[PDB]
Amino acid sequence: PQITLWKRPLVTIRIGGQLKEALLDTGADDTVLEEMNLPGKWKPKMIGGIGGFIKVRQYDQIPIEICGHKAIGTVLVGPTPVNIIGRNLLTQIGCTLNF
Amino acid sequence: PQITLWKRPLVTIRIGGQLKEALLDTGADDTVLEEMNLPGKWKPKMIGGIGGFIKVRQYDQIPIEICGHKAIGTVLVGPTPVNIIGRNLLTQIGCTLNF
Ligand SMILES: CC(C)CN(C[C@@H](O)[C@H](Cc1ccccc1)NC(=O)c1cccc(O)c1)S(=O)(=O)c1ccc(-c2ccno2)s1
Repeated sequence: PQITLWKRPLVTIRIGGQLKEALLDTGADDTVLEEMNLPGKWKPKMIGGIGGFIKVRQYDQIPIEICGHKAIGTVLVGPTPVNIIGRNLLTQIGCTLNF
Repeated sequence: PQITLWKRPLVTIRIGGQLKEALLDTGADDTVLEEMNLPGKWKPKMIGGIGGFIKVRQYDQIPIEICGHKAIGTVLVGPTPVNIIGRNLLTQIGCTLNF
């Protein structure tokens, strides 16, 4: 599909039994999801953007479905105001910028 | 061009006769540049990112050439971690997400 940018590029994602709306975000190196209690090992991390840093939990090899496309990779979980699909998963679903 | 996302989508912009590197950022509503001088009137604004809120200077109707494509619009200047081109100008240059 082609997504124009007149509005926020929000799409439906699935992570286990949770469907959420997430931003397709070319400015994000990694995927950052709102607080959720995912199973498995994780590592603490700090990520920075406008306003400073937040503390997140890094989970690896988490499967996520994005508009029916399969992805699997690192997901950072923490107190972000919006679910963010970053480049680590955008590449896996075939996402490019075009102009 | 078509830009893939295995690397950060950094491009050269021209603003006020200056060349800068900026990140094409579909998760940003606004275009936010690091501290710089721009002429004309501006007004104080606050914007929010992943880490909280910051104060910026809002300049309207500023020309920027983004990878050879002309835009004229609102540019915010303040303590962003990196120069970011947001949707307000991505739309002007006809940028879409595709997968
Ligand atoms: C700043 C950028 C370099 C990294 N961030 C991604 C941005 O697209 C961000 C997304 C956003 C939207 C709405 C609320 C909060 C955030 N947008 C914005 O900050 C934003 C949103 C709306 C208006 C505005 O003027 C700015 S980011 O959110 O700070 C970020 C995401 C992943 C990061 C990472 C670092 C290491 N591994 O992964 S850093």
